[PDB]
Amino acid sequence: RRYSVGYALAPKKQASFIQVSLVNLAKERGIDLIKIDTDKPLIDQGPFDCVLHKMDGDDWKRQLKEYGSEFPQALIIDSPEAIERLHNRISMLQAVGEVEIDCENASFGIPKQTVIYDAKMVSAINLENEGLEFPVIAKPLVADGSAKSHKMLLVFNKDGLRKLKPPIVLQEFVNHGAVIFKVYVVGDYVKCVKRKSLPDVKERLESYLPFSQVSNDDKYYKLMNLENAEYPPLSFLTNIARGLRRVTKLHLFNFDVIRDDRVGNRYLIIDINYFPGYAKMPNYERVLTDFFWDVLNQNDKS
Ligand SMILES: Nc1ncnc2c1ncn2[C@@H]1O[C@H](COP(=O)(O)OP(=O)(O)O)[C@@H](O)[C@H]1O
Ligand SMILES: [Mg+2]
Ligand SMILES: [Mg+2]
Ligand SMILES: [Mg+2]
Repeated sequence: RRYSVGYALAPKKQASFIQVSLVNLAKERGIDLIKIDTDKPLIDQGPFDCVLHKMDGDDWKRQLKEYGSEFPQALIIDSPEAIERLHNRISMLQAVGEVEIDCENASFGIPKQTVIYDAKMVSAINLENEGLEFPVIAKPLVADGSAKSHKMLLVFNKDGLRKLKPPIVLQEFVNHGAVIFKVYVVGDYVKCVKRKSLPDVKERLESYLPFSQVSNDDKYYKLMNLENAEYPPLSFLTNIARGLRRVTKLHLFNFDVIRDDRVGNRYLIIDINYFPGYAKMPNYERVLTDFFWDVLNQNDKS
């Protein structure tokens, strides 16, 4: 009894994750959540049973390695190399190809994509020999959480390629009924929620369309409902989530799923993010508290 969890998170992540309910509920289960001062060497604090973190930069990486060398039995959530795979959008999706699950009901994968590094490479673009076709979507290569990294481009024809801002991933746009399925994972716990997405390109006035996250009224529109969109099968979502947990080596992540409406039963993972916002997930205090108990009780048992 009485495990300690040191946490190193940005101030806005502390405000949303470290709530009173979470602190107090973990404390009665015996989990002591302790704030890491990142302005002081990690190795000079604690020691902690577990280090939970979401910090950028090589020096934090240096400090984790330093810390884990002196306390090789402390659990690190999560491994910095595992987190780091999610920072380049090519390497981000590589784990999907390693997930092996029995599910002949439906297939899964990632959309076709190619990388455009600079201006010269835009000029050399040939979608055809890559098996790409227009409707493509250009995504910044680096997923660093900056505003820039979310600024995206829909390209409808040859012109509009001129609006690419490399380094970019060039990815086929998949008609998916205008709804993403965001799957949240905490260890073996799996929750899914629908969210609005881009409309289908009905195979207009522009050869490109930039869009982001912030993408008023007075212009008439009826907001489409997502009720009638079918969820992917529950068994498939949770088996893929737990396969991904095992391949990425990440305990806390979400991934975005779209259904490829061209086929019926093909699902594509288009995004995987480390340690997303959990504070409005129902019951998140008990789910996160039980997760810490489970992983600390597993690790303490070894
Ligand atoms: N291959 C694709 N086909 C169709 N829509 C896509 C595709 N990739 C991304 N999108 C749309 O763009 C949005 C952002 O893409 P995503 O890869 O999730 O970026 P971010 O990391 O900024 O969330 C998605 O929520 C989805 O609506
Ligand atoms: Mg400090
Ligand atoms: Mg996303
Ligand atoms: Mg993302």
